[PDB]
Amino acid sequence: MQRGNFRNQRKIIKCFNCGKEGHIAKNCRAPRKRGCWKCGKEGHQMKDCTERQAN
Ligand SMILES: [Zn+2]
Ligand SMILES: [Zn+2]
Repeated sequence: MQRGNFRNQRKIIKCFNCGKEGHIAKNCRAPRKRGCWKCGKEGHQMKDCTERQAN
């Protein structure tokens, strides 16, 4: 029964850049796999890393 008011199919569920799904490649800060580099561990992140110093 006719056709129109739609067509743009695509379905872009596969990033061109990283390959991984969920985002488009325009918005690809594809993961750089390192937890805390500042020490080396991957328990924590530099934005948190002061080792520890209480309140
Ligand atoms: Zn990507
Ligand atoms: Zn650290």
